[PDB]
Amino acid sequence: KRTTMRILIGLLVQNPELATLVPPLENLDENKLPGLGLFRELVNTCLSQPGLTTGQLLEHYRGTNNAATLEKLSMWDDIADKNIAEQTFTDSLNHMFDSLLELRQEELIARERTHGLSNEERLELWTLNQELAKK
Repeated sequence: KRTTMRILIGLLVQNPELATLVPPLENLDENKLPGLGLFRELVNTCLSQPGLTTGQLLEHYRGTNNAATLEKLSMWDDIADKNIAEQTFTDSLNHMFDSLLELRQEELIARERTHGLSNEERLELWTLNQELAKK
């Protein structure tokens, strides 16, 4: 499989302190990722509950319509770590960002061959291509 909103969420579930390691989502938003809202809510809620834990998370969502999804991520043996969790969080986050920058790149070039994006937007692409040339 791919990253998907599963690694970012399931890692945050198993490690709610990763909520302090996540950015303010400026280049992401809930618009560019149709489902990041679940991750963003979870982080936002973790930041709203200082001292929340892996197990206490389910108790904070006890009996919620979303608890079933959170149960799936909690019982998620597909990771089950805490050291690899942080590394995979950064790598996953990088993958999400990479993909959004890839999408943005294609959006920009799709607006060059017709609309004509600005000289700056056409240059932004060069810089972005250099960032993508070396992960």
